[PDB]
Amino acid sequence: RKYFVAANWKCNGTLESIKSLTNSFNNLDFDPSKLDVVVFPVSVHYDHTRKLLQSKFSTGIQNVSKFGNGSYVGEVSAEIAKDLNIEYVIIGHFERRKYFHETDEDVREKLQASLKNNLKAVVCFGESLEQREQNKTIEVITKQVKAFVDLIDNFDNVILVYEPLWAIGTGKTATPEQAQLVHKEIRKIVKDTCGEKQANQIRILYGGSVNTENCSSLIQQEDIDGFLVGNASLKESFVDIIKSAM
Amino acid sequence: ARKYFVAANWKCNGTLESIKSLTNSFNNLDFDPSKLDVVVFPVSVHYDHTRKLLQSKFSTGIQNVSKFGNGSYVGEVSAEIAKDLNIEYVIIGHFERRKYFHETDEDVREKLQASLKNNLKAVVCFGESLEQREQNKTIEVITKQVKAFVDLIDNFDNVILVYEPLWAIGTGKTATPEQAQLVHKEIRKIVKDTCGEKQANQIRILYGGSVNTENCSSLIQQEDIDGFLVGNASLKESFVDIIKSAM
Ligand SMILES: [Ca+2]
Ligand code: NA
Ligand code: NA
Repeated sequence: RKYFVAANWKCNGTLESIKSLTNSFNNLDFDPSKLDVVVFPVSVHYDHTRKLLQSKFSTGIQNVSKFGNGSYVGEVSAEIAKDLNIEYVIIGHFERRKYFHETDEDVREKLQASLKNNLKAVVCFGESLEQREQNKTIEVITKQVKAFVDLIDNFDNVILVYEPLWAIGTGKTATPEQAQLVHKEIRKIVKDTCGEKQANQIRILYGGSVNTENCSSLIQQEDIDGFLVGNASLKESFVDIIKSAM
Repeated sequence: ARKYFVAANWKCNGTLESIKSLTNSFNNLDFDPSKLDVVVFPVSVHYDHTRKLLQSKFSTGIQNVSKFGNGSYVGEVSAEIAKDLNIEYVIIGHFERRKYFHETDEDVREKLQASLKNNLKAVVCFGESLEQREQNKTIEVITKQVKAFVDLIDNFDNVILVYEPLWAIGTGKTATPEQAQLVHKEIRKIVKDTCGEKQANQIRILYGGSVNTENCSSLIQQEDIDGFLVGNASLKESFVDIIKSAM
């Protein structure tokens, strides 16, 4: 299996800052047959960003509709994405769950729509501080993974992300050991549900706070296969995070 | 007189090929954009493709905007980002967002505030249900919806209202132009009562119920109907006939 490092730009960017960033990213010589690197711009920046990135980079969108084509103002169907050859989607990011009411039922339906339309999916989950303090880390992640995991067909084409919500905006910091222990448990869930071969094929990314300070200690953990990176991916120095995985 | 305003709301429809074909048909209509506003609202990921293919006489916008600014809001498009892209218009409050995506009056207010702060023009939708109409509560519903945001309007050319007769959308019922006009007049009165007569007389109020080539003339001729936010009919080449009704 390949390392997978993803830039989640969230709701950030200008036309000119993207020109500069993409140029910086293009200057990194890496081997895309070894390493998957994926950039997730804002929807209205996707075309702009794709045209600026060399083919060694994959691209995707940050969210996708559970509905197909039709009378759904504001939504981008998986069918539309397919017609544009958008390669990846993010599903279940904690911000969609938090601010926009996204449920486990929505995650499932979105994954089903995406795979049906040959989109590859980066699917996010993870537990809160209150949950982790009640020793519910495994309970919660098990429940969240089992909402969708039976849909996975090609285990190269769904990528899991662990988001330690307990260490996001709480004042707590996840250690690499603590991230590793969770990732090993995620892998065990996949092994038990889908198989040994499948569990050894699937990528499980760390999607907590990732930056130039901590990327090395995380990426070298046995069951951490890369990152879904937030604000550090809006920087030229994101190339060093890519390097950590090379 | 108010400048008329004809908008294509493509909702979640389109392919690269369908958009080529449709935009080419639209471009075949000669009109003067200094006298008539004609706006297309493609899916976000189709905006660059559409904007490139449409001549400059057509304005363009997006079908939704975030209430948050730039930052850690996965999946959203901020008004700042739209401004940097020169996106001219946003749709806010479309009943499908209110129905399927839980958008509230507070969200509508906050989106409009963000949009105006970022020099976007806003097409803002509201309207009552079949039960509300049957219970003779149209005016009270619409009053509440408009007053959720109307005081934010900072320029009565740059915010455009849309009356969506939800009682005549997916219910089996068909609104008459007389019924639409009666509501439009009451909407304008709401604006007059809250913002002043001059401002009420400036604002475009569009009809956002079922519009097609056959009913458009009878609607747009009504005194307080200043144009349309068009659904399915805007996915057809014959949308140009709807534009011509406003010419
Ligand atoms: Ca290495
Ligand atoms: Na590793
Ligand atoms: Na009129």
